[PDB]
Amino acid sequence: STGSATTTPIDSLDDAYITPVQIGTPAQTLNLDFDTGSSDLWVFSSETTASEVDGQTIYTPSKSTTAKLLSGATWSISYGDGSSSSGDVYTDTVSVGGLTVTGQAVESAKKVSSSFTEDSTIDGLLGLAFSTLNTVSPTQQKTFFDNAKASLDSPVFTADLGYHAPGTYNFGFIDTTAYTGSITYTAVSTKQGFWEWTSTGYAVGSGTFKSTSIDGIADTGTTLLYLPATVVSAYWAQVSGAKSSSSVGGYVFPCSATLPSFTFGVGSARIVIPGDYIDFGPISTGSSSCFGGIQSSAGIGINIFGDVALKAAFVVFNGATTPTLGFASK
Ligand SMILES: Cc1ccccc1CC(N)=O
Ligand code: NA
Repeated sequence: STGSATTTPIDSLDDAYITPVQIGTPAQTLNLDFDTGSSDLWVFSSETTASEVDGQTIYTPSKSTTAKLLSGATWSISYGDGSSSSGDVYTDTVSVGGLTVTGQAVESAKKVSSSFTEDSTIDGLLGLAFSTLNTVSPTQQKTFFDNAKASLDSPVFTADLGYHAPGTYNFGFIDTTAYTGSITYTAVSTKQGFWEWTSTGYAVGSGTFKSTSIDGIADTGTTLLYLPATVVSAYWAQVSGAKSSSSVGGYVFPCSATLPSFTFGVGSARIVIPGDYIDFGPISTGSSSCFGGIQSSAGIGINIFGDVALKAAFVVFNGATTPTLGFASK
């Protein structure tokens, strides 16, 4: 089997991407944030505290003939940005892009933090990291990918995110029309439950490539590129008037600037992030200070190849017995 779904920016900055997901019978379509940095499929629901819902579409398990309470199971998650949700668990039929899983754990939110409530465009998350991170207790549950894997034509999914445009998530096949050149595969460590890999180095603009190992995660649910402070300083040093602002919470630059590209290594291959991808616009409405898309990881504990980086590539998440990542230009 295979599946193929379009993923769409939630706003003009590509702050996140939503993908329609069918849950239940008859189908209830919710727009979920596909997140390769977490492992819970959770949704706004008929159980979510009413004051914490503001425009989301909700899953109502009582309207699904295939929903079953997973008796005694609870979940609770906290994300890198300080956001959180928790609740109880149903099993139900879940379909993405024509690929169906029966008996998928659907984590129904009873509580969500303010950041979720304030985003009407995101009805929940679909985690695509390793199932060892799933938070369901007392019986840990599998991701949609892990449940689909044995049925897929190939045990893979691919992320092809757009710059200010829709893109695609495919399951079970590699669309050879979706990228240019060849795919370079690189080793993955699953020790922390992430798609963790080692970049071979970087370049700023037309500058020389610096060969250096940068260990980080491929995380579709993180907007920006978070790298070591040395790398980030070297990038922003090439932008007149850029500075790190403690008041704003990262590097800002004059909105009059033209940003250089950023290149990262994948083995002997190179992925180029155009400068425009690194512009996240005014820090507040009407400001002439703009927020940068490359930020320091120093206060995180891990480097994160988030959407800024991933949207510059066709990315293969190879879930074979020994997982690997693949990157191609596009
Ligand atoms: C949308 C999302 C994804 C991962 C973590 C947290 C969020 C909420 C946010 N807007 O900061
Ligand atoms: Na921000």
